Amino acid sequence: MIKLYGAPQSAASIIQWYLEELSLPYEFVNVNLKEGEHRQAPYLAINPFGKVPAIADGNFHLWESGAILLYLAEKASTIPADAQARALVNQWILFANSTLANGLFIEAVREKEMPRLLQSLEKILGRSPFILGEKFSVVDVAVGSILAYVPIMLKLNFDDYPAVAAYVQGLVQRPAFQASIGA
Amino acid sequence: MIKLYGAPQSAASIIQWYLEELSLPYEFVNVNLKEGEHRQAPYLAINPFGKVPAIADGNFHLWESGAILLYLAEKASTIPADAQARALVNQWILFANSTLANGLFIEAVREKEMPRLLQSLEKILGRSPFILGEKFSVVDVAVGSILAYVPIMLKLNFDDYPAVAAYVQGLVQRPAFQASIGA
Ligand SMILES: N[C@@H](CCC(=O)N[C@@H](CS)C(=O)NCC(=O)O)C(=O)O
Ligand SMILES: N[C@@H](CCC(=O)N[C@@H](CS)C(=O)NCC(=O)O)C(=O)O
Repeated sequence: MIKLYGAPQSAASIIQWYLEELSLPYEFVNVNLKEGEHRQAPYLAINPFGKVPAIADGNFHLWESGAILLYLAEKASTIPADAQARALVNQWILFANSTLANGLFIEAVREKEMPRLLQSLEKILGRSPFILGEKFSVVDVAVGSILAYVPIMLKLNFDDYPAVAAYVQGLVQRPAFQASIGA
Repeated sequence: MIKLYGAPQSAASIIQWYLEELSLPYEFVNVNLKEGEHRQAPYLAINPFGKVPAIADGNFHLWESGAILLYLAEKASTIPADAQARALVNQWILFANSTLANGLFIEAVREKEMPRLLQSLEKILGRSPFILGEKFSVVDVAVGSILAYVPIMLKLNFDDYPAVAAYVQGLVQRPAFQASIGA
């Protein structure tokens, strides 16, 4: 089965949420970051950059939480997808991991970036229940996790963005979220 | 042909570098950031977050430099046709856009992050000419671009990482790099 390498307060929890949404079994392998287990040869053979999360699926190893989400989304796909459909999912995973995370969590750019990012998402989320439309997808796990860590880590809220706040509340109340990030 | 929306000193030159490597024509469209053209309705209809680069491939619109690089690579038939082969390229594009760019360019984490990132890249680049092995790929455009911007922006060099220095020097001399980022 999928082996997921993680640690507390890492993006491994985001992979755990998507694994809960897909109802896929997996092995959780804790990597002791406090004792530098991630900086030693066995873990460096899984991720040469010494970061969690990572997965092993047989002899296949994969790191970067975003690429793990896209990989799990592809393996669980029923209807074959083309380059454009994968590109729109990849666009949002890249966005969650760079533009969105940086704009919310980098103190020097937050005052400028964060209101703009939330204002743009407010328009999207005010027209559809989820990022890609009516149906929840891996994009909501990627963008939603970054947004949910805003109250958790920044002590900030989404009161000025009612549609963003309702979307984040809805994500937080999903049993798959409560069994993973919410635990 | 692809319409590429860019600006000087943006990641549009990275997309242009890859289009030149693929020998693909493109229509470059400048978005005047200094005059706020990226925050106007026509550009917001291409990228609702008002960032460059973005592409239009007929009626298909796509933003995030990383997703554009992955889409162009898929379209050009340079990645094998399976979820594992795509996940490995995705891993490197996400790494370039998040882990690598943050560790090199964010001052509060550079002291701890940069030597570890460069030491791991040095080991990889000491064993093969390019990140995936013998052949140049979109991974070299994504990772190599970030590395080439280290002297260009931070005034740092790779004197202590010989394989990284030689790799960057080789990338900067490629005709497609000179026709785009080097121009
Ligand atoms: N872009 C990466 C970031 C990974 C990352 O920053 N992981 C941290 C935990 S939050 C880590 O393993 N840090 C250990 C270290 O840098 O020594 C991802 O999304 O997977
Ligand atoms: N993660 C994005 C970053 C894009 C980005 O930050 N673009 C800048 C130019 S370097 C921009 O358009 N900034 C305009 C603004 O922030 O208003 C990507 O790689 O596409």
